[PDB]
Amino acid sequence: SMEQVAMELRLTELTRLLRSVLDQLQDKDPARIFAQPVSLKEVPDYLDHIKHPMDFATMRKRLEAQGYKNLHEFEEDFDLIIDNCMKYNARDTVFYRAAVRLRDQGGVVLRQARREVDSIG
Repeated sequence: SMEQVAMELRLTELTRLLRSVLDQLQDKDPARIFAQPVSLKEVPDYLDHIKHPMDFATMRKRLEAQGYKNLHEFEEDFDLIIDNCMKYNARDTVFYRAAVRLRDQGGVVLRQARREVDSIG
């Protein structure tokens, strides 16, 4: 149907806007601490601690399959990256600190993304 196509064009445009959001959030991680999944070879107990691992490559795979239906879903995944790190790593670590800085800086980008998704629909 024509309606299904219109909906697909909306999903495609959301995906376009989320790709730009993702690139902007990832620029706030210049150390690349969050670029890839935590390695289970290098951190064998990780899944005893963290039940839903997340990272920027895994988000990008979902994004390119148009697997984010709305901004809320994409935000949930970004929040996992941050929150997983702040639980596994202690307050005095470069990892924890990197997550705090990502959250703070990412908030700015997310605030305007939300306005743009509501505004453009």
